[PDB]
Amino acid sequence: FVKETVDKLLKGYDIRLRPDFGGPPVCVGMNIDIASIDMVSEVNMDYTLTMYFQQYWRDKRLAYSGIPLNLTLDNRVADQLWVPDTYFLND
Amino acid sequence: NMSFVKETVDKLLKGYDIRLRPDFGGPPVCVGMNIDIASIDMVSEVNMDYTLTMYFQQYWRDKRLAYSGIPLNLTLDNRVADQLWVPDTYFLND
Ligand SMILES: *[C@@H]1O[C@H](CO)[C@@H](O)[C@H](O)[C@H]1NC(C)=O
Ligand SMILES: *[C@@H]1O[C@H](CO)[C@@H](O)[C@H](O)[C@H]1NC(C)=O
Repeated sequence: FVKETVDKLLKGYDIRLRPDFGGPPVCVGMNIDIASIDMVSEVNMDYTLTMYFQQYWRDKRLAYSGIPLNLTLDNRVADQLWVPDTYFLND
Repeated sequence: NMSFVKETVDKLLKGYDIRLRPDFGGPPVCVGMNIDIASIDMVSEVNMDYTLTMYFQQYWRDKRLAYSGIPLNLTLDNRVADQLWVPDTYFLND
């Protein structure tokens, strides 16, 4: 049952378009869990940081009504989804 | 509007040959350069180089990518570049 509901989600899904493409902006929620700062260089004036960087947003194209629980899919789904173009300005 | 737009984009890329520049046989493509320097991170007298970080923006016109219907500028996922023609700009002295 579930393979089909997922397959239909991704049938015709255009990764080129954000959620609400023409519409209002997408509220993206950031959530960071710092693992470590590994190094701080006065010589190069940088530091090296390790984190878990979590993002929450809402793509109505990925709604499923039938199932009553949260679906963890293989990481390789990202390649066939739209994700925000978040980068770190000063890296 | 989302379904309408996927089609207009799909038609743009229907039959689009990335091997051909704009105006393939015709006049040259005016490419506009625009640089926003972020930082120079390092300057080496020993290796006689320097390390530079920039935003490198390019503007050109590909008539194959015109759309009349839609009333805004279309920001698409970065992955579209792989299925577009882009100028072969490099840095001679890097
Ligand atoms: C499913 O996600 C919701 C929304 O974040 C959350 O409240 C809930 O705890 C999740 N389900 C389980 C089994 O934890
Ligand atoms: C689209 O870009 C042009 C610049 O070529 C600008 O004048 C115009 O206002 C932009 N459209 C929107 C919706 O802002």
